[PDB]
Amino acid sequence: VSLWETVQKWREYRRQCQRSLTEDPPPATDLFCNRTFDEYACWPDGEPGSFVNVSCPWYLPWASSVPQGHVYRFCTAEGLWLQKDNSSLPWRDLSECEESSPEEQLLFLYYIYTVGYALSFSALVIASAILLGFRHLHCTRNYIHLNLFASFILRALSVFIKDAALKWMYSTRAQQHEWDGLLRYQDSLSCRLVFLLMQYCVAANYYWLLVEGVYLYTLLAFSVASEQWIFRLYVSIGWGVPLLFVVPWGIVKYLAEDEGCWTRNSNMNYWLIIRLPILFAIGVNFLIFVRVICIVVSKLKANTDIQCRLAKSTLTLIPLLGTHEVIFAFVMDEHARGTLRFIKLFTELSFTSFQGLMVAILYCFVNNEVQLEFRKSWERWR
Ligand SMILES: CCn1cncc1Cn1c(CN2CCC(c3cccc(OCc4ccc(F)cc4F)n3)CC2)nc2ccc(C(=O)O)cc21
Repeated sequence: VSLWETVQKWREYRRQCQRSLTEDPPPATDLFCNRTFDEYACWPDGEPGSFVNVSCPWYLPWASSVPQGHVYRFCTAEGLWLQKDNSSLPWRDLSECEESSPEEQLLFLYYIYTVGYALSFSALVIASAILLGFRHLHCTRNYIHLNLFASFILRALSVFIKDAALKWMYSTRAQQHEWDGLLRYQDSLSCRLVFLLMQYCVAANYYWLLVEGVYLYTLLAFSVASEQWIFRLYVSIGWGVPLLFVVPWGIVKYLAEDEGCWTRNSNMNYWLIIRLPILFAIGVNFLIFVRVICIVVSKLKANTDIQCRLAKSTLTLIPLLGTHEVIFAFVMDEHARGTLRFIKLFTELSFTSFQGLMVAILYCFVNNEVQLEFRKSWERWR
């Protein structure tokens, strides 16, 4: 319950009052004013000499708390409606149907996670720059990791492009009804493609964690890897599978639902075609995590010194897979959208923004080999 539903209800109110002012009863003679709409009340015909203590529109966030809204207008029998004393603009009133920290939460945490994505995009690109050819010791595990990084890269890129092109950060307190372009931006020109893009990227970012888990498995249990054929399969299912079930989602929406950036509702629950396989991939990665922790804790049974050392391993493994995401998927989900959806999803996206940093710093900056690169190349420079 916030300004978002207010914009929506206002759009429906305009939708209705427009057809009303269209097909309202016509009068006989000109001694009665015209019918207009001033972004604040669909002003129909009225007799001069008097105001009309009509209810100020119901779309107001406080209207639900006031049946006694009353906005007036004095159609001058000698002409138009009223203008203020000595002014030239048309006169109105709000005397009675006017109105902590309601939603500042939203903007604060928006900044809180954009800082995090910024850090992650800074770190992962350097991690990748290391592993391109400069280390020049790049096995197939290195190749899979180097290609995993691109997932986080594109995810952060998409989030940034989305927040930018929406330009929503600074209109959050648009008190005055200048909502024309806002709805005019929710037309099928951009919101469509940009949102589909952010969806495809955030899906590929889970499938790549999945294929990474699969490769960690088929190297450890199946014991075989025929040729480069296995990698030709893996990178193929990397950026190919997520594209398989989002373009159908487009086939659904573009011809199925008219104006309105769909924002996950058509009052028929159409939002499964994308999110179901995401939960699928999360489940797969989670099971793989369990099996790998079992394998490791077995192989460690050699030689009270177990757990204390097991932690330094399982903490390294969490960001590698997506084992963090399962908790959010277990707490944030809800069968309905709304402001609660945005708030919860953004808290998720805040605590999630950081695990771009963690992977980069744990799998290219702290192992023995990465440090050994510098430890040996300083010994050639100076
Ligand atoms: C990009 C799709 N999208 C496009 N239009 C909305 C969304 C919803 N949406 C957004 C962007 N949202 C923008 C409104 C913001 C907001 C909150 C409450 C009041 C308010 O008032 C100010 C407000 C009023 C009008 C306006 F034109 C913008 C305005 F900002 N603005 C909140 C963020 N990011 C998303 C990520 C994931 C999902 C998903 O469904 O998975 C949905 C997401």
